[PDB]
Amino acid sequence: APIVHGGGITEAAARYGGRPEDWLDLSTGINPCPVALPAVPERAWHRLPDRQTVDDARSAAADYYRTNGVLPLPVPGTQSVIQLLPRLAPANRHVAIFGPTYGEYARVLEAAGFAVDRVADADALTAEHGLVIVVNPNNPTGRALAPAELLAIAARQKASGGLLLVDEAFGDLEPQLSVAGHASGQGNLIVFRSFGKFFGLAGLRLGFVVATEPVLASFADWLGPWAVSGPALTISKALMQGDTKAIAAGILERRAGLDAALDGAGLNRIGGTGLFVLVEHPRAALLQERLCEAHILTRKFDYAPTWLRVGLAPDAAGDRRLADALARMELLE
Amino acid sequence: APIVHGGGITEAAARYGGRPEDWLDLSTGINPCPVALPAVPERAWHRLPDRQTVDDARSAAADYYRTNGVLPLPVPGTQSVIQLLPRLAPANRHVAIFGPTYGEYARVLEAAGFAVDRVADADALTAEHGLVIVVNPNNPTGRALAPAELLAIAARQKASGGLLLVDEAFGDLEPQLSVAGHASGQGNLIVFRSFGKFFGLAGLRLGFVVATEPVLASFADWLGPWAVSGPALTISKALMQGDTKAIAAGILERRAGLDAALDGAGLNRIGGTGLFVLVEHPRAALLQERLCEAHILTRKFDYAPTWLRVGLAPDAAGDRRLADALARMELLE
Ligand SMILES: Cc1ncc(COP(=O)(O)O)c(CNC[C@@H](C)OP(=O)(O)O)c1O
Ligand SMILES: Cc1ncc(COP(=O)(O)O)c(CNC[C@@H](C)OP(=O)(O)O)c1O
Ligand SMILES: [Cl-]
Ligand SMILES: [Cl-]
Ligand SMILES: [Cl-]
Ligand SMILES: [Cl-]
Ligand SMILES: [Cl-]
Ligand SMILES: [Cl-]
Ligand code: NA
Repeated sequence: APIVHGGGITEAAARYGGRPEDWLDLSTGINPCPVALPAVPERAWHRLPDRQTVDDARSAAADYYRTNGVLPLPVPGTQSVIQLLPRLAPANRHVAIFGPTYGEYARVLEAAGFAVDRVADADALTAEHGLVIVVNPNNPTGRALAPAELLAIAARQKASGGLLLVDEAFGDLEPQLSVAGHASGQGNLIVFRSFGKFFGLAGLRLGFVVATEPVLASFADWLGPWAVSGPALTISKALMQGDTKAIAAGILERRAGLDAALDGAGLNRIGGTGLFVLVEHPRAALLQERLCEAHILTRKFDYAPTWLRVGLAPDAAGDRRLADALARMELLE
Repeated sequence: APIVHGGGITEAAARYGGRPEDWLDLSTGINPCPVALPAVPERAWHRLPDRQTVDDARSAAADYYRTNGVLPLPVPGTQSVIQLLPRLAPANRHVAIFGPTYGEYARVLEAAGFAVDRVADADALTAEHGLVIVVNPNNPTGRALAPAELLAIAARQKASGGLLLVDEAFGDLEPQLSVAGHASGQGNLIVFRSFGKFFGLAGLRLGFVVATEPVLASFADWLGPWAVSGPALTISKALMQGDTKAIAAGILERRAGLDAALDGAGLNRIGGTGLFVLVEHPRAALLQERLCEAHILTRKFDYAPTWLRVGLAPDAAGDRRLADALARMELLE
């Protein structure tokens, strides 16, 4: 069975009742206040995506991610290039994953016959690891390695022909943590960027890969022609060239609202990012179920029974709705 | 180097001059008159695509393709599941492709180490062929096998555990040719459907797979979560439930316009579908180049130097623009 990711409002409503639009979905890390849609000309809807449409999105992404001249490859969601890591990871070597983290990396790689080593820090890394994977900042804990630590990991693995993959899906709010500007100088470094979370348009399937040209050419060939939609490439070019400072500011305001609601309910926050909070509670799974009975979806983890990941609400009313559900919740037994 | 597919207006304009919007693109088989966009609610843009959004598109596609109860799997363009045929095609067996045809099948499968046999009819098919691929009606010749011939091919290959793939990307105009209703009864039959060509929204990346549940479950796992965008699934549900009779009627009117322009220019039409024409001319490659100098893009083929595939123009003015370019063209030497 596939991983039960956040966002499962359809399945939650079927089990707990209510209309999907009446649920408060706090089970993802998506910006709850989507940016206004830019114009998408009819040409972008009608035609197979043109090289010019691709190139403009790549140029905007290079400026936006500060890639020091590397033109990022647009991909139809970073999930699509996660599915392709078996073709890149050095054959007959282990993969080390800084965890616990987003589950698709281990799922995809183990399904392809790779041996996956769960690690918590760099001192566990060896020459047996053909690929090292860091989600930075981490999903779901928010742990952030400094760029210098990431580059030291890369340099150490490079000696044995190992690669370092840094998934910066949740890194837009802290661009000073990014190593997306180091692809050419490091040589063995790959960076995934995700478009949906920060901009709040996760209905679009769009990410970007920053890497050396031989690696980008490989991903491009594996994905095949017309991999990313015309509308997605049009929208990302416009939004990345707009005022992203105001996007970050709005997110931090909603994060302050979530902090106040969770702290005021007596919950213990142990980590997170601008876009979600990790709560630790001895009955986290029962909290998740009781919140579902209030038609509020949050994210629980089968590997961490005391963990609850709570995303941002869209406004102060939603903050208050969360707080009231916690305050009026029935016995946790 | 990747195949030079039709649609390369960016590259054509850079070589031959002109602004891309001033070119007449007759190098694809896309409906030149895109349907009006249905409403796409903000929810569909904002959220990761929900199971309910997927299921509604699958139900609409089952009705639209007349799949006899099979719910088609939405995929982000049929190119995405072509890239995945190596995982489905029986290992250590040959693949037979009815050709000459769309080039990505042989490109993908040979890159994966499969032996590909080009065939022209069923009498060349043997038990050595683990997979047989028919594009029906064919791109670029328009050749159409009858459903009974396709099912006879399927039944014959089934005896040796062989599969039959029918790509009906260009089949919407002739639904009576489709075998999309035979997945359950045939058992070894897979059908690809493409959304962009008939509806004229090729900026969206959307197709559908009709097959038995074990095969659909395999494709779904290989593609991973959230493979198809929210907007694409919203738009296809609405358009498939609308008046598609009027879409077909408009296409045939533009096809009549193209026929008149090509016949009146003295060109020999040797095949096609409602959405494109195959012309045979002893200097086809030079015709393509001269049309480019008039900023009209058509499709030539490196394997067939006397073939020229011409797509529909958007209106009668474009028909006349094509005719005038042929009439005023300089020496073909
Ligand atoms: C770290 C990370 N990397 C990549 C992706 C893929 O995003 P995209 O394909 O849109 O670029 C996700 C999505 N994570 C989505 C989230 C709902 O899943 P969980 O509840 O399992 O954490 C992610 O969390
Ligand atoms: C027969 C066939 N099957 C599948 C596809 C893929 O379409 P989609 O991914 O949108 O479902 C195409 C696209 N063919 C597009 C065309 C421009 O390519 P050529 O000039 O090489 O024929 C096709 O012609
Ligand atoms: Cl109810
Ligand atoms: Cl998320
Ligand atoms: Cl830069
Ligand atoms: Cl010019
Ligand atoms: Cl086409
Ligand atoms: Cl039916
Ligand atoms: Na889209």
